[PDB]
Amino acid sequence: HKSEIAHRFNDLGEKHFKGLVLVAFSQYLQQCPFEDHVKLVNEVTEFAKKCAADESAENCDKSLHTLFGDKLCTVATLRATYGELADCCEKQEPERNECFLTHKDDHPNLPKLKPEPDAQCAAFQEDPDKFLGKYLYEVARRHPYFYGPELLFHAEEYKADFTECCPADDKLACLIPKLDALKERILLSSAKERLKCSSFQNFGERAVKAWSVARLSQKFPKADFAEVSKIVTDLTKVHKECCHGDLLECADDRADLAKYICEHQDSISGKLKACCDKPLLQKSHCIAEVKEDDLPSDLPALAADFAEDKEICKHYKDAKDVFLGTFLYEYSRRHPDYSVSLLLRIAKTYEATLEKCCAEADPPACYRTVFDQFTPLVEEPKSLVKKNCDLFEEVGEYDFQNALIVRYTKKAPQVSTPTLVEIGRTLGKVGSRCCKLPESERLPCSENHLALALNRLCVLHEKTPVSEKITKCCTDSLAERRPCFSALELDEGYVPKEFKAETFTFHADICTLPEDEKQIKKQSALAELVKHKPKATKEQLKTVLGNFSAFVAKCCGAEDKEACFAEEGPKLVASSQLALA
Ligand SMILES: C[C@@H]1C[C@H]2[C@@H]3CCC4=CC(=O)C=C[C@]4(C)[C@@]3(F)[C@@H](O)C[C@]2(C)[C@@]1(O)C(=O)CO
Ligand SMILES: CCCCCCCCCCCCCC(=O)O
Repeated sequence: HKSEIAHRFNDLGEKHFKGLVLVAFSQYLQQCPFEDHVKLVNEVTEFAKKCAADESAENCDKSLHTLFGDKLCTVATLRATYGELADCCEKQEPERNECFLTHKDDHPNLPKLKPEPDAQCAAFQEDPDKFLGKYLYEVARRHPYFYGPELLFHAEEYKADFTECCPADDKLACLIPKLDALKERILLSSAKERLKCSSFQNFGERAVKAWSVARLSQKFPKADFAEVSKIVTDLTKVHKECCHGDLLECADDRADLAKYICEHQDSISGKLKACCDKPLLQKSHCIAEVKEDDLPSDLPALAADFAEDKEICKHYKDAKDVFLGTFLYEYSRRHPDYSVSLLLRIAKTYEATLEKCCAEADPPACYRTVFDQFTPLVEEPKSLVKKNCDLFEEVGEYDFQNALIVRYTKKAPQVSTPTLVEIGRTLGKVGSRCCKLPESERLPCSENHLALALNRLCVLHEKTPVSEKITKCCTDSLAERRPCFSALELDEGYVPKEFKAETFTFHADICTLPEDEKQIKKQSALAELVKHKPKATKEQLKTVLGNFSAFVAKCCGAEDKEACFAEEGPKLVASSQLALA
């Protein structure tokens, strides 16, 4: 109470306290060296130990924001590396942290970590605390809004992988599959949390509560409304704190919520038992990623209370938010086969009916057939997910990505090529993950992951706005975000980008790139072909990229690579224009 840092240190323990502060500094200061950050963590850990022993000691009565924010401004390489970030230090709290958070880089362009099993299993023994410590540093700086306590968990997933594989003869065959899967889990985790932080920023905590009521109601249909409301309230406060960089307060409140859920597990979900017999980080993660519980047999029809009841306006008038919260809980728990956006869309439609009906002469007659408005809202995304999986299953991942790059480049040609390539590549991998699932699990998978990919586009677009359409879709409404983007079409009055030959000129440098980086260069060229020829068919673009593809493979196989590229390049560049007419 007297000393907050004393409280956090005592509650969290040294390793996790240090760990979260290393992650904290790594997110705020993303280009600072590892060894520099290690000292800053030690200097804070040092001071926290003094306060826990004697809370009356100087500076111990200050808030963690102040104490952390003060330590950030004493960084010697602050003005040199980060520039404008040093201007924030002149401002006072709470405006100083708000200033720091804006200067977090969502796209830091950092070296793509190669999994080198010979180098790392050896480095795991050379300096182990440096190893697991550096892993936290590297993930944190590439993902400045990554869920702090969730990153500590991934570091222990990292630890366990090396201790299991390094002993074995073939270190590569064991480690690579395990590490490859972890990179996929980290990108998804980063994406999930960024949408929580984005929702706070753009739509406030009411939007974050609504989303969570829907998701946890699906996860815990056995749980009553007062439990879901309690868990949502506590969990919203947790994500608010983490998203504002208060990782220590975030981590402590998260541990309290883990304890609560597990002390009341029988009346929340039968699927939590395994989770609650685990250490804090394993327990917390297991709760967050818990599979949905079996549906209760004893639930009545919704219409009885939400269409038929004659005192619905009375319920609505006195307690607007609570009664809508009640509707979302009841609709969500029955429909785990629905996306969270679809549930929030339905709930927004219900509110809209009551605002208009309780004003009219005969309200009961008005909101009698409110459930008829939902059937078309359900069918639209069902139709979209079918067409995309039908396309994916036919043409496979790479060609599905290319089809989506063309789709989104036409929707927004003003958006930077790297941004368009990223969402096309992301949404293609969603095809791989989601389409191989049963129909009931497929819609939520696709549309939930789509929301994460659209948020990424909105985050990158917010930093550097180019389109008013994209701004409107990104800022209007979170529930209506997917519909808004789905509706986007090629601007009739779009001025084609003028032809630059250098943009479509390849060299021998491409041959030495890893396959992923090789595809990005070709997929970057595809986006540019669309920007130059926006009225070209997807089938014309598929063919021209196939020629570029064949041209690269040929010259990268040639005895004289640079000689091949010099001769063949301009010929293909010239014919490609005529082909896209
Ligand atoms: C869970 C409840 C119910 C929520 C509402 C459910 C219906 C709805 C759907 C939307 O697409 C946008 C806003 C609303 C209309 C809503 F999401 C927000 O207003 C926030 C809300 C009241 C809530 O989140 C609270 O804040 C409760 O106090
Ligand atoms: C509106 C987005 C719907 C689908 C998102 C599913 C993936 C999980 C991300 C969690 C982010 C929650 C968003 C929020 O805080 O409102």
